[PDB]
Amino acid sequence: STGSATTTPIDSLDDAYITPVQIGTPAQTLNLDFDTGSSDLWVFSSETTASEVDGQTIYTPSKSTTAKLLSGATWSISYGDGSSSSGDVYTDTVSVGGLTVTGQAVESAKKVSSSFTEDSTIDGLLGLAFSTLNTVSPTQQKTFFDNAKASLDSPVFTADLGYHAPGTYNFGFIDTTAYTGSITYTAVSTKQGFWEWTSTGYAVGSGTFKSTSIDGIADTGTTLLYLPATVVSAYWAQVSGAKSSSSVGGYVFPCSATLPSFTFGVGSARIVIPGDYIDFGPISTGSSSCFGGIQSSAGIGINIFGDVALKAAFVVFNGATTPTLGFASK
Repeated sequence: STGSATTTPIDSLDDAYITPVQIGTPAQTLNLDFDTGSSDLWVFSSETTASEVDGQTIYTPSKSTTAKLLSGATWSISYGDGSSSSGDVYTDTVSVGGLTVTGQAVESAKKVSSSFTEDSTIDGLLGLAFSTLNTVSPTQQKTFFDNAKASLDSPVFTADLGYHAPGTYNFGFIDTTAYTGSITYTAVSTKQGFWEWTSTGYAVGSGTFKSTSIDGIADTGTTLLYLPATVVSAYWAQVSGAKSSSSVGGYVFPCSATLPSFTFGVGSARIVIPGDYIDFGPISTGSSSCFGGIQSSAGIGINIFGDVALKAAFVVFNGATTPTLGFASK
């Protein structure tokens, strides 16, 4: 089997991407944030505290003839941005782009933090990291990809995120028309539960490539590119007027600037992020100070290849017995 679904930016900045997902019988379609940095599929639901729902579409398990309460199971998750959610668990039929999994754990939110309530475009998350990170207790549950893997033509999914445009998540096949050149594969460590890999270095603009190992995660659920402070300083030093602002929470730059590109290494290959991808617009409406798309990881504990980086490539999440990542230009 295979699946193929279009993923669409939630706003004009590509702050996140939503992908339609069919849950239950008859289908209830929710727009979920596919997140290769976490491992829970959770949804706004008929059980979510009413004051914490503001425009989202909700899953109502009582209207699904295939929903079954997973007795005793609870979940609770906190994300790197400080947001959180928690609730109980059903199993139900879940389909993505024509690919169907029966008995998928669907985590029903009883509580969500303010940032989820405030984002009416995201109806939940669909985690695609390794199932060892799933938060369901007392019986940990498998991700949608883990459950579908055995049925897929090939044990892979791909992320092809667009810049200011829709893109695609494919399951079970590699669309050879979706990228240019060849795909370069690189080793993955699953020891932290992430799609964790080591980039071979970077360049700023037309500058020379610096060979240096940068361990980080491929995370479709993080908007920006978070790298060591040395790398980020070298980037922003090439932008007149750019500075790190403690009051804003990162590097800002004059909105009048033209940003240089940023290149990262995948083995001997190179992925180029155009400068425009690094512009996240005014810090507040009408401001001439703009927020940068490359930020320091120094306060995180891990480097994060988020959407800013991933949308410059066609990315293969290879879930073979020994997982690997593949990157191609496009």
